[PDB]
Amino acid sequence: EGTAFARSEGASALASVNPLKTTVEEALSRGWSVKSGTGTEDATKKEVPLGVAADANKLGTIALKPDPADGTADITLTFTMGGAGPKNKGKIITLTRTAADGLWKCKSDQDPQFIPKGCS
Repeated sequence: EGTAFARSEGASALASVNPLKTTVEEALSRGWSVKSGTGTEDATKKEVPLGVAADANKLGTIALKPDPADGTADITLTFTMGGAGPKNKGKIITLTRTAADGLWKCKSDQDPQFIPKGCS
């Protein structure tokens, strides 16, 4: 049947993007923007790279939008599960930081029985 396994893939995806929230929050608290890349923060543009490669987790890809993001618009960290097994192939976990409140919400478009703890 494989329900726990499909939830575990969602949890893996979530576990790749969740640590990026702190790096987003810290950058924005300083008035720096956040961008994709795996170098270090660049004071010329005041851009902090997220520090992970798009392909860091072989279940799929990680993407930041907008890129660069300055906190004056909604920010998404997505995990697109292009490398997952049959239940989850093509499914997407999105963390959205809404600019109006500065708070994060998780959503998943997985078939609902496979949505992991800590997303909805």
